[PDB]
Formats: sequence, structure tokens, C-alpha cells
Amino acid sequence: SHMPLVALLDGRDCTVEMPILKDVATVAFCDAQSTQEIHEKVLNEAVGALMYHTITLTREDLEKFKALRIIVRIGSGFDNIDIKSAGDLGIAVCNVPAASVEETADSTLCHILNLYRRATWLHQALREGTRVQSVEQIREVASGAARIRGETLGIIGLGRVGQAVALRAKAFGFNVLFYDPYLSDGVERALGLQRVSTLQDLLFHSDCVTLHCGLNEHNHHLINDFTVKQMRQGAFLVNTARGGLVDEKALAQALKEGRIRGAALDVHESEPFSFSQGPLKDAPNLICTPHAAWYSEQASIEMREEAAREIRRAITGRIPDSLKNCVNKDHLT
Amino acid sequence: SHMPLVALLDGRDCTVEMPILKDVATVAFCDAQSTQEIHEKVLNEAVGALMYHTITLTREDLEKFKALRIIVRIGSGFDNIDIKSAGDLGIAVCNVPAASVEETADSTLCHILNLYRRATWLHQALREGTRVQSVEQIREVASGAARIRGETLGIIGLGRVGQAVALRAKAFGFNVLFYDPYLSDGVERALGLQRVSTLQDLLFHSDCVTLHCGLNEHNHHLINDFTVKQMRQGAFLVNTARGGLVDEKALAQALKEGRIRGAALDVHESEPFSFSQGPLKDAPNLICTPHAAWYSEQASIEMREEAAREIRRAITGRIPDSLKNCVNKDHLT
Amino acid sequence: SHMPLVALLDGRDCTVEMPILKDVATVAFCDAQSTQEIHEKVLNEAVGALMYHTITLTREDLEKFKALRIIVRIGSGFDNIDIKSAGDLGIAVCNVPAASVEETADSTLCHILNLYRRATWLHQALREGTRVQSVEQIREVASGAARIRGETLGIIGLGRVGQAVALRAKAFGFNVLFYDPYLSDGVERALGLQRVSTLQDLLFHSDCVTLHCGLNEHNHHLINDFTVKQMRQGAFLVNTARGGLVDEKALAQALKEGRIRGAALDVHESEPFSFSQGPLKDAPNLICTPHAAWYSEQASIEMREEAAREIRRAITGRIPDSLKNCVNKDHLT
Amino acid sequence: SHMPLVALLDGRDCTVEMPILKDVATVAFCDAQSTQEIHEKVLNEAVGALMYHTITLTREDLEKFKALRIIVRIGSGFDNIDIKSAGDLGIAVCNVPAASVEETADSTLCHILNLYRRATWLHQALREGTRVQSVEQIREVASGAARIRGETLGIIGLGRVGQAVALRAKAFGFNVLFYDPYLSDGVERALGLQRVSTLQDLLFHSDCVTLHCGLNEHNHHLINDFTVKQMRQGAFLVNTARGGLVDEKALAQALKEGRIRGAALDVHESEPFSFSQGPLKDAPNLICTPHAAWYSEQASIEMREEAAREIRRAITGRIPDSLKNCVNKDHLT
Ligand SMILES: NC(=O)C1=CN([C@@H]2O[C@H](COP(=O)(O)OP(=O)(O)OC[C@H]3O[C@@H](n4cnc5c(N)ncnc54)[C@H](O)[C@@H]3O)[C@@H](O)[C@H]2O)C=CC1
Ligand SMILES: NC(=O)C1=CN([C@@H]2O[C@H](COP(=O)(O)OP(=O)(O)OC[C@H]3O[C@@H](n4cnc5c(N)ncnc54)[C@H](O)[C@@H]3O)[C@@H](O)[C@H]2O)C=CC1
Ligand SMILES: NC(=O)C1=CN([C@@H]2O[C@H](COP(=O)(O)OP(=O)(O)OC[C@H]3O[C@@H](n4cnc5c(N)ncnc54)[C@H](O)[C@@H]3O)[C@@H](O)[C@H]2O)C=CC1
Ligand SMILES: NC(=O)C1=CN([C@@H]2O[C@H](COP(=O)(O)OP(=O)(O)OC[C@H]3O[C@@H](n4cnc5c(N)ncnc54)[C@H](O)[C@@H]3O)[C@@H](O)[C@H]2O)C=CC1
Ligand SMILES: [Ca+2]
Ligand SMILES: [Ca+2]
Ligand SMILES: [Ca+2]
Ligand SMILES: [Ca+2]
Repeated sequence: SHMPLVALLDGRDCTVEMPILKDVATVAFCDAQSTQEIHEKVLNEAVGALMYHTITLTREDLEKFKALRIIVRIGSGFDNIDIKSAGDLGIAVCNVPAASVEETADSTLCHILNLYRRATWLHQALREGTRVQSVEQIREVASGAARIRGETLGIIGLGRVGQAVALRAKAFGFNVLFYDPYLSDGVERALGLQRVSTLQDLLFHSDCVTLHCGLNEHNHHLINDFTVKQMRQGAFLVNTARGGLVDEKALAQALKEGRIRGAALDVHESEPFSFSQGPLKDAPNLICTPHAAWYSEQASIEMREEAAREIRRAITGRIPDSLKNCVNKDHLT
Repeated sequence: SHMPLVALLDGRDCTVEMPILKDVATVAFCDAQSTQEIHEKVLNEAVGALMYHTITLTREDLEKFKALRIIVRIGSGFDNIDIKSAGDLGIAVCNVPAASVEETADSTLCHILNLYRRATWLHQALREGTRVQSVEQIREVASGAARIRGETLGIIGLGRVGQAVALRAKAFGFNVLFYDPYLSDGVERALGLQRVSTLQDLLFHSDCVTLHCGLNEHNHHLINDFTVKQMRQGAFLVNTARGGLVDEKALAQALKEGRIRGAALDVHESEPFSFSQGPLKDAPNLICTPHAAWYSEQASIEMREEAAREIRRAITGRIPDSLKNCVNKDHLT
Repeated sequence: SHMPLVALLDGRDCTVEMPILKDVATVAFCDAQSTQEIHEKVLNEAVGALMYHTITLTREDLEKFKALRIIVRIGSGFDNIDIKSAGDLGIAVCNVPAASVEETADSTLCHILNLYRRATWLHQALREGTRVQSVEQIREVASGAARIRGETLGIIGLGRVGQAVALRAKAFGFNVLFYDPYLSDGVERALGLQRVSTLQDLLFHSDCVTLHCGLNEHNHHLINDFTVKQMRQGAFLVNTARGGLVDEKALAQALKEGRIRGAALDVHESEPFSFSQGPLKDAPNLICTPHAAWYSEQASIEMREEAAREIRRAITGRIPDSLKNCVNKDHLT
Repeated sequence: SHMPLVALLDGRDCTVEMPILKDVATVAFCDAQSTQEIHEKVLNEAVGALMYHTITLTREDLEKFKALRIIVRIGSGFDNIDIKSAGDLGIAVCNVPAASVEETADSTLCHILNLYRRATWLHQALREGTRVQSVEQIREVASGAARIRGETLGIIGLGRVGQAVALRAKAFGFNVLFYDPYLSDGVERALGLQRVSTLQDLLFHSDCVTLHCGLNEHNHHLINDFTVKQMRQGAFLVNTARGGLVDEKALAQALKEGRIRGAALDVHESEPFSFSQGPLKDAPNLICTPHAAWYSEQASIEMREEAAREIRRAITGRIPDSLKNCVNKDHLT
């Protein structure tokens, strides 16, 4: 009569997952921002866990769980989970890789176009009461807006989102380069893109750089005071991937000195983001969104139902065979 | 030793046009917003005129000119000039149709994506100090953001910009319809688009309506209290064409009642636009830009040099034969 | 009780048109290749005519009709009808411009790919018993086959078919140029194509030239011994437009001397075409189809029903107001 | 003073590879179709081997080599090499995956269009002396030609070539499905394609099926008398992948009975192919090419130089670390 316990760590709404898990698991929520906010009953008894990106799990946090057997990220990125240590401790880790691919690529194009066309900043200026009566004033208030055709878009990481962004960028006349040191040669040919070997070549040729790679152990602060100086003078930066990829200290100074003309960020080193705190406090030409590139109503529901199904499959079947999107089979023992 | 006079009516900067017209015409500027601000010497002697969109010329204004022989719009739209009366009075009228086609389509896609992805509004909320720490809060602050694939984009006017917008929209998964009662049948087939016969059919099937037609004598307030009720509940409206095409009274009420979920406007019935005056004072979910969809540095220079060349051709050669973009040959006599 | 007479001049099958015209017109067929094969009753009484491309109507032929009031081409091209003289004689002339736009563009791409990839010729060689056992033999038998990406496709005439061909060619990595002296500037920008001013520039830069213009009074033998020498050495020629556009004498010699590497022709100066007669008797590297680029079952039915509707509209209503695709309103009096 | 020996097994031309390998290896050729035609000196001393697709290497053949340390396929497919046994015997096996991706996709589109548009068959009929004078005769001779827009293209294997084919097919109005049981979910979203789970679903919904998968131990005769009956009545089949994927016995009967309207094959169960021998002797509506989809001059040179570089890297450096495209690291010991 006793069912396994499944806990939603960093959230409270479990409505979407309930119809899928009802006869399979007891569902609880912790609304927790850190391991320190999880009830002892969860740490002791929880067999499965559902979590988003707002809580981090180190080996230290993972060891506090005594019965945990699977974690499912309701989302694609899993940089916030110590994946190797989880596998060592016998804990499967899964993600939901496909629900928000095109939502995120559309948000990226929106940010790219917002930098080239300055629509967001032009809207601000009108809210700020700027009067734009003459053509000379239009040119002034829209100064910096640029023609897109012929510009070079450099994509770092050509996966699901990177490929979706590349196909969209081609429609606006962008010349699309990409740097992805983990793909085998020939993907540039299938999609009709130009590829480059080193990050430096990408940054050297790109008028606008957009990040679409996972945050892993080898690319923290991939954009830093060193690689920032490799970018074109007056280039754009876009990041809907992970804030850990950008040294905001170096970015702030680049915006202030004009080396980088503008930047659009949906993710940040420390989230939630605030224009009043952080290295970007006073950085100019800065567009930011609160980690919402992923969100649509259909994407939210899609990933939550898929996450719930993965939980069911883990409880009902055999780990890790029954799992569709386990990302640490190599480490599981 | 005496050269013809050419006047820049609603502007002062003539730097781009000077090298082209130096040995051909004396160049003056009026920096005028209305006919009432033009020096008598210009009205009497001016043989050619260069103007943008910030001044209107009625038959009354046109009759005040005694020597005028050609007007050149530095831009594509010429709804601000009485074209038939100008032809009656023997005044050629030309435009520059191609300089900003893709700048304007890129601005349109930026506004479309800004409505579907709410990037602009999400940026505002962060400037307003909203804290978005949890996923529930992300869903809340980004409420309304929608998946684009499967959505129907309805294009009113499938000319230079409309076609550029259609090709771009297809890359995001839009289903593209268009209504253009002046094209012959078969253009929908060449570009792989679906066409509809009546404005009502366009509005009935479209999740997002975007205007790309000229403002002519038959489509003032094309969007009005009658046709607004023909649009889908919760649809988007985009207008980078002409503000005269939209009854802002009807639009404001539709935004307030939620019939229209959001609207992005680069043009307005009365320009310059102000969020503090007009029928849109208090309208919600409203994005606006100060008639800047056209602007890039390369587009501004391109159209100004082309405009200057048209002036040269008029003075040097025969009107209207030597003109490349005269838009009123039928009326000229 | 007496209905108007409508005659299918160069055909016999009227099944598709009958349900549309039953209560409107008496339908007869002539199965005629020339005016000399039309029954006197048709010449005297026929009020409307339906015809394809296999019969020509000069002023001489048109004058033999005494009651004719409208001709409808079941197809887009109407170069086989003296359009000006028909208008002089009070005879409306209409076409069906849209039924086969994409069928014809698909046939064109098939011919283009058949030249670059030599699939057709490679199939012939296998029917001829050629044994291709080694790689050296594959290279030999497929000699001439070329990589498409980077190649320049030059389009002459950027209308319905030309635009459909341009969009398809871009997907294969072609660089697309076009020459069309009748379009206003700005269409190259909407579709993201490069335009050229003179036929010579088109031929000078193109690795493969494809014809998509109407045959009019100013472009007979557009490709001739003079303009053929303006083409790139070893270029391809494709013609699914009209055979009258190409001087086959000049073409034959160019194929024989290797100046042109290969040619694909769906239309010819004299049709039907035969590899045993004509200036192309012995021309090498020649692919030909019997004027079938237009044909699909859905296209044949679509244009025949549309043609029948145009006939109905002419009889039932007022000429030329009620006509949707009259191509000689300027001449009708 | 003694260099390693490198042998071109199934070819004689080594000109492209010589400048790259001169100071690294002694180069010989065998022009051999089977292991039985290789000189004893090669079998004993050869340290490296270059081969195409015209010779097969079983464990039996591999064991005859005494010094062989690396095999390099000048091409992407390596189904003709026992890869597991080669790794067991300590023999690295590499391929060249990218040189002909777009050549092969262009050949595939040529075959697809040749079936839908019947250009090849229409050319044959003209060579056979068929006279096509009337429209009724055009419809007759081109019977079977079909409109492409709305048709469903089913891709089996969505790798380098499959993706290139998908993007091209979208430009013609195809609805593109694909079946690839080895990809993780989310690739359909990045490229805007519809995916299906089982081969049966692919065949059930597709008007035209095209094969783009490797020939492996689990898909020999993937198209067989069982799966052929799962295809749509009157569907098309295209195969530029591997002939071993199709049971030609089942295919022949399907063409004869009309279940399959037509088939285009660049590869065959037994190559070289002959219309006079094999299960396809008398099959109708059959287009064939002699395994030439890969060939362009630039592709041939590109893959041969890359192959030579891989050989150099193997001799000069450490196996398998220094290899860029080793396809059997898992088996090498
Ligand atoms: N802001 C948001 O709400 C969302 C953020 N994302 C983020 O966007 C990123 C991309 O997501 P997907 O495309 O689904 O991931 P994916 O796994 O499909 O693709 C990631 C690609 O990045 C490449 N990569 C890894 N390290 C790299 C490096 N140092 N340099 C260049 N390339 C590298 C990999 O080879 C891989 O191809 C992820 O980090 C994910 O967290 C994704 C969706 C929504
Ligand atoms: N905000 C800005 O800075 C810019 C605004 N524009 C405006 O955008 C509009 C489109 O410009 P282009 O594409 O260059 O014009 P265009 O002349 O190339 O195309 C206009 C099309 O609209 C169609 N049309 C006219 N009346 C219509 C109606 N009642 N319903 C449906 N279709 C109708 C015409 O048939 C024509 O095909 C113009 O009004 C122009 O003023 C253009 C560029 C920049
Ligand atoms: N083989 C077949 O069964 C078929 C043949 N066709 C032919 O293909 C041709 C194109 O058809 P559509 O695209 O429907 O015609 P369209 O009227 O849509 O376009 C024709 C274009 O050619 C341009 N043009 C005219 N003379 C020119 C010259 N000297 N140089 C460059 N451009 C020139 C015009 O400006 C126009 O834009 C027609 O001649 C038609 O007869 C069309 C369909 C099927
Ligand atoms: N005729 C010619 O000259 C040429 C032939 N080819 C052939 O075309 C085929 C594709 O080549 P690439 O795209 O470079 O290979 P690739 O390795 O890039 O892609 C192969 C794809 O097929 C999939 N696949 C494997 N077995 C499958 C099955 N049973 N059902 C569905 N999908 C399956 C794999 O998941 C993989 O994604 C190869 O077999 C190759 O030999 C390639 C180039 C030229
Ligand atoms: Ca720049
Ligand atoms: Ca909606
Ligand atoms: Ca060449
Ligand atoms: Ca069918």
C-alpha cells in the first residue's frame, strides 16, 4: 500500500505531473532554493526528484539523500547538477532536451534583432519621453542600428538550438559561422554552414556572437578578459545558454569602453538578475531577460509531462535501461 | 552662371547630396514642418525639392510653388504628397523604393518576435525591479509568450517588404497568408504562400496580423472598429507601414478589452508619437518605435544618394523620361 | 433556345470543360494544327475559342473568324497569338498564368540537376551497356559532373517561374543572379537575390543560364551567335520557356565546339522536336523533353477548369470587365 | 632508408595521394577486385591501405595481411569492411565522411525530380522516336508526372546526406518525414521536420521513400517483401545509400505489379549493375546510375587528399589518437 516518494525540489506547482504519477508515486514539493530548505523526510525517503535550474546539487547535497535513485531536470541544461558524483552515488540523472528548442531560438533571434534594430531601446526612449520629430532625430535616437545582410553571425555550439538559430539567421542574410569542437566533420556541409576550428577564429570573423553551448567543466568564463579582446571592435554578444559562460566583469568593461557595442543576456552568472546589483550594474547598451527564453505555455506543459513520464519509467522499470534521456549512464554504478 | 535651386524641405542635413548635385543645382534647406515655414525664395524659385515624411503637401501647398518641376521622396512611401494634384500642376513626383526593404522587414520580425517572446516587456519588468527567482515567477512574468510554430501570420500587402517578411516568417514555422487585392494570381505559387481574397478572410485566420501596404485613398483606417471585430480573439497587430491604416481609437479599446493581446507600432496616425498623448495614452500591451524601421546607416546613405541622382537626372535631362522612379507619370501634364 | 458556340481549336478532349460550360455554350472541337483545318461553321459562328500552344493565330487567321469575341489560352504563354491584331479586331485574349508555375520550376531544377549530376546521361550509358566496375571508370563515365555549391545560376526573366526557380536554386548552394529589364528596382532585395542590368552581365557571370521570360517582339533569338559568345566557357543552358528564344544553329555549334558543355531544352524553335531533324540533329550533350515541363494531372485539370470559367464569364458578362486574366485590354476596341 | 608500404587495393591512380605521402610511405597499387588479386608482397609488408567500395574485406581477407595497421576508405561508407574483426586484429579503419555530402544530396534530388517530372523517361521516349505533337499526346507520354507540393517525402536515416536532402526537399513543397532510430529526440525540432518512430509509420505516410542510412548488421534488406507491402500504393523509391538495403526480388515484383510506380537506384545488391542481368532485368519504371551520386571533380580530389593525410597521420603519429575519422576505436586492441 506504500508508494515511492517523489519530490519537486525547487518548485511548488505539481498539477501537470499529478495525472501521470498518481498511481505510481506520492508527490511532494519543497519550494526550496537550496539543499538547506529540504525537509528531512524528503532527504531520507525520496526515491525520485524533479527540479528546474534554480537549485544546485553538489556531491555534498547528493550525499544527504539516502534513498534517491533518479533526478529529472525539467529542462535541457543540467550544469546545476554534479553529474559524475551522482553517477558514483548510484543516482541516474535525466533531462528534457527538446521541449524548448524553437522557443529558445526564437528568443535568440529576438535579441539579435533587438540589437541590430534597437527596437527595445527605441521603445525605452519613447517611454522616457524622448521626442523624435525630425529625420535627423530619428537617425540620432536610432544611432547604431545596422543593416543585417552581409553581417557575420558566429554560433558557439551547434546543437539543437544552435542549428535552429543558424537556419533562422540565414533568412535575414546573415553569413553564419559556427565553432563546436565536439562535432565530427560534415555537419557544416549538410546544413550549408561555414565552420571554424578555434574559438579565436569564430570571434575574429563575427560581427555578432551568440552562445548556444552547454556549460561544462572546460568552458566556464569562455568569454573572458582574454577572449573578449579577440572579438571584433563593436561586435554584439548574445547569451541564451548559461551565464557561467561569460565573465561579466570583462563584459561590463567592454560595454563601457565600447569594444562591444551591445549585449543581450537571458542568463547570468548570478540569477535572479538585477540591474542594481552585480558587475553589470552600470553597463550600457545592455538588454536582459529573466531566464525566459525557454518559456511558452506549450513548452512548459510538454517538458513537465515528459519529466513525469521519465519518473514513472524509472519507478516502474529498470534503471537506466527504461530511461529515454539519461545523461550519465557512463557514470552510473 | 545661374543654377537651378533645389530645396530640402523637412530637413537640414544635405551633406550626402552635395557631392552629387554640386555642379548641377544650388542646394538649400528649410528645416520646415509645414508649408508655412518655407522661405518665399524657395516657393518662388525652387525647381526641385527633396523631402522625407514629416511634411505634407496638399494641392494648396503645391500651388504655392511657382517654378517647382520635380519632388523626390527620400523614401518609399509617398502618401504625404497629393500625387494627382502634383501631376495636374505639372510636377513630377518620385520615390526611393528599395533602400530600406530588408531593414523594414527585419524591424517587423523584431516586433513580431517581441510580441510572441515578450523580450521587450521582460526587459522593462527587470528595469522596473521585478524579481524573478522561481520558475512559477518566470511563467508569471512571461505570461502570454507563445510558441510560434503552427501560428498563422497574415500579411496585408505583399510587396517588397511583405515578401521579405513572408520569407523570414517561414523560417520560424509561421503559416503565412497574405491579402493583396492588386496582384495578379500566381505570385502565391512562386513564393509558396497561401493567398486569400478578402481582408475579412485574412483577419479571420491570422493569429498575428502585420501591415505592409501603402496608404492610399481606399484603405484609410483599414483596421477600424468594424474590421477589428473580424480579428481572432487575442491576436497580435504589427504596423510598420503607415499609421493612417489603423484607427487608434478602435485599437486602444481592443487592447484594453483584451480582444487584441498586443500591438507593435512603428508608425502612428499623428507623429511624433507620445505615450502621454493620443488615443493610445493608456493602452496596455503596446510596443512603439519612432518611425525607425527604415533606418540603417547604409540605407540612409543609399536613399539620399539615389534621391540626389534622381534630382540631377530631372534637371539634366527630360521629365519624366529620364526619371527612374517617377510614381505619377499617368497624372503628369 | 440557341446557345453561343465555343471551339477547342487544337485539341479534342473537352471533358473537363463540359460541366462548367454545359448550360452556357455549345462546345465543339477541331483537333486542328492550323487555321486551314477549322470547319467553316467554326470560323463563321464561333463566339469563343479555347486553344493550347500547338496552333498559331496571325492577323490573317484572326480575320477568318466572323463572330469570335474571346480567345482563352489554356496555359500561361500566349506568344502563339497575334495579341495586338486580336485587340484591333475586337477579340479579347486571356491566359491561365498560375496553374503550372511550380511544375515548371520543378522541371527546370530537374534539368539543371540532370546537367550538373548527369543522371540522365548516366542512365543512358547503362542502357547502352557500358560497364562501370572501377572507380576510374565511374570518374570516366560521369566526367563533367560538377559540385553545385558556389556555382552561379543566371535567371533570365524573374516572374512566376523565375522566382520559384530562384528560391529552389538557393537551397542547393547556387549563387543566383537574374536579368529582367521590366521589373522595378527592389524585387532583388525582397527575395535576397543579386540583379544585373544587361543580358551581357548575366551571361558573363553565370555558370548555368536558364530562360524564364516570355517570347515577345524584342527577344526572338535572345541567345544567338552574338550573345552565345558572351557566355562562360563550358556553361550550361536550360530553356523551359520558349524555343523561339534560342537560335538552335548557334546552340548546335556551341555544343559541338564545347563552348557550351551541355543544354537541356523542353521547348524548341520547331515543335514537335526530333533528334533526327533540325539544327540539333547531331548536337552532343543535349537533353530534351517534349514541351512537358507544365504537365501534372492537377495542373492540367486546374488550367482547363479555369479556362472554362473564363469562357463562361465572357459569355455571361461584359468583355473585358468580367475577365480575370485578359492580357490585351490595352488593344481591345 | 626503408619506408613503410601503402597499397591502393582497388584502384591504380595514386596521383592525388603522391605529393602528400612521398616522404612518408612507398605507394603501390593493386587494381584488385578481390583479395585473390593482391600481390604477396602487399599482403606481407603493407602497413597501410587505401580502398574504395569495389572490394570487400572479411575477417578471412584481413587475416592474410601480416603488417597492416590502418585501412582508410576513400569515402564515407565502410560496410564493405569487417570493422569489428579489423579492430580485433589490431587494424584501425577510417573513412572520409564529408567530401560528397552535397553531391550525393543533389544526385538524390535529381532522381526524386526525375521520378516526379519524368524528365529522364521523357528524354528516352524522344530518343526512341516518339512523336509528341498534340497536348493529348503530351499528357500521354508524360503520364504519371505529378505535382510535388503536398507530397510527403520519407527519409530513412537523417545524417549528413539525409539532412541535406531534407532541406532541399522543403524548397519544393515536400512534407518531410524521417525515421532514424539512433538519434536522440530534438533533432526534428532544430531542423523543423516531422519524425516517426517505426519504419512502418515512415512507409505508411510517404509518397516517396528515399534511403540515406548506412548498411549495418541490422538493416540488410530493410526494404523487403514484408516492408514493401507497408508502402503507399504507387509510391516512389530512391536509393543512393547502399544496394544491400533493398531486396531487388521484392522490388522488381512491386514495379511489375504497379504497387511501386517507379524507382531510382544509384546502388545495387550486385555492382556493377546491368539492365540485362539481375532481379531487375525486366523491371519497368526503373532509373539507374552506376554508383556515381558521390562524384564531382572537387569531391574526388577532396576525399583522396584527406585519405592520404589520414595515412600520413597514422604512420607519423600514434594509432588511434592521431586519427581524425577512425570508425572502430571501440574494437581496436
Ligand atoms: N535560457 C533558457 O531558458 C534555455 C537555455 N538553454 C541552454 O542553451 C544551451 C544549448 O542548448 P541545446 O542546444 O539544447 O544543447 P545541445 O546539447 O543540443 O547542444 C550543445 C552543443 O554545444 C556544444 N559545445 C559544448 N561545449 C562547447 C564549447 N566549449 N565550445 C563550442 N561548443 C560547445 C556541444 O558540442 C553541443 O553540440 C544549453 O546550455 C542550455 O542550457 C536551452 C534552452 C532554454
Ligand atoms: N516605417 C518605415 O520607416 C517604413 C515604412 N514603409 C511602409 O511600408 C509599406 C510597404 O512598403 P513597400 O513594401 O516598399 O511598398 P510596395 O509598393 O513594394 O508594396 C505595397 C503593396 O501593398 C499592396 N496594397 C495596397 N493597398 C492595399 C490594401 N488595401 N490591402 C492589401 N494590400 C494593399 C499593393 O498591392 C502592393 O503590392 C509602405 O506603406 C511604406 O510606406 C516602408 C519602408 C520603411
Ligand atoms: N514548357 C512549358 O510547358 C511552360 C513554359 N512556360 C514559359 O515560361 C516562361 C515564363 O513563364 P511565367 O514565369 O509564367 O511568365 P511571367 O509573365 O510570370 O514572367 C515573365 C518574366 O520575364 C520577363 N522578361 C520578358 N522579356 C524579357 C527579356 N528580354 N529579358 C529578361 N526578362 C524578360 C518579364 O519581365 C517577366 O517578369 C513563359 O514564356 C512561358 O511560356 C511556362 C510554364 C510552362
Ligand atoms: N552512392 C554514393 O556514391 C554515396 C553513398 N552514400 C551512402 O549514403 C548513406 C548515408 O551517408 P551519410 O549521410 O554520410 O551517413 P551518416 O553516417 O552521416 O548518416 C547515416 C544515418 O543513418 C542512420 N541509420 C542507420 N541505420 C538505420 C536504420 N536501420 N533506419 C534508419 N536510419 C538508420 C544513422 O542513425 C545515421 O544518422 C551511407 O550508407 C553511404 O554509404 C554516401 C555518399 C555517396
Ligand atoms: Ca559593425
Ligand atoms: Ca493565440
Ligand atoms: Ca565550370
Ligand atoms: Ca500518388
